[PDB]
Amino acid sequence: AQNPNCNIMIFHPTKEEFNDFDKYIAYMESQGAHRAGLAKIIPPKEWKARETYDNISEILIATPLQQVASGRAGVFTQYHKKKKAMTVGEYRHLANSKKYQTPPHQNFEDLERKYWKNRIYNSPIYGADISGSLFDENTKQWNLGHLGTIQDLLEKECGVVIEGVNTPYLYFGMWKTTFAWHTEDMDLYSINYLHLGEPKTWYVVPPEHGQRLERLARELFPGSSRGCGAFLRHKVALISPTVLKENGIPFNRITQEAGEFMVTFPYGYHAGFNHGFNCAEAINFATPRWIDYGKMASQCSCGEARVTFSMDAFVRILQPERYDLWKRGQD
Ligand SMILES: O=C(O)CNC(=O)C(=O)O
Ligand SMILES: [Mg+2]
Ligand code: NI
Ligand SMILES: [Zn+2]
Repeated sequence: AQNPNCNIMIFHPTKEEFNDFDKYIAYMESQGAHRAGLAKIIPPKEWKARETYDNISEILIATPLQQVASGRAGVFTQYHKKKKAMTVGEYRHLANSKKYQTPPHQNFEDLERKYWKNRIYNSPIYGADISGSLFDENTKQWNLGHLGTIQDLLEKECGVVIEGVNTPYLYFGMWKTTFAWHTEDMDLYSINYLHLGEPKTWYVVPPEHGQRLERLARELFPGSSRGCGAFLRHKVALISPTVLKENGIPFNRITQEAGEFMVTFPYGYHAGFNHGFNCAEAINFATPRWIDYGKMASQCSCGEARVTFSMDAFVRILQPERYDLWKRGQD
């Protein structure tokens, strides 16, 4: 068995190997990459996403989200308070202000220490989940707006034609902006490209050990657990590495820098934070190996998780017993 300790693997494809996206994902899995739940892909030196980032300031962040924490430093939830619209140039200036900027630090480890010590005492503003793309239309390799669609994968594997579409999302971050512990919708893959700015630190639990994280979360967030049998689908709970280590939960960590891709694998729980002003692009995708994960994915039916139009068909075809209850949650 390849990668039996479930370490995060880092790949350096050549420009020739960067042509065929599906083939390279399958190669990474042949080497055991999926066992970690997360892999890093450094693009060949010849490749670029676009020519420059000099002209992005007029993108609108229609609903910036202020991430307000409750709890203790290592075990907290966050809620998202909606703020007035602002442009990416306005948001960058805000991120760089004395109230929100990255503090002085020695290295990524010192910054990570400061994040876990102090996150709860601040409320950073995240421009998340913005439909759109920063890849140039002429970028032919690993262009997250030109991937094969999940609807087409389902149709190719299972024969059933379904409605829905699959487009990327932009994320504009600042110091301390936070992504809570989660797997993807329908335990899909994700791919995330850090277009510009400061790093993103990731934490991940191997898919084979995901239920250990879930049992800890039920113990740490006991009211939330009574409310919903899949409350991590709400994407609000944080647990620090120190707390994970104290409770014996297997995990790994890695920091993504500008110009690098990350792939999350089916049922790989992940969480993390931004180091300072940045912009990332991410999208879900599927392979043949995902179908069995999609059939087994948990679902929130309490009403909190509320998701895209396209998840309807995935539930209806892969999980017809759950369909009725899940759709009640959506309506
Ligand atoms: O970058 C973020 O805020 C969150 N991204 C992801 O969870 C992802 O790419 O799967
Ligand atoms: Mg612009
Ligand atoms: Ni994710
Ligand atoms: Zn729920």
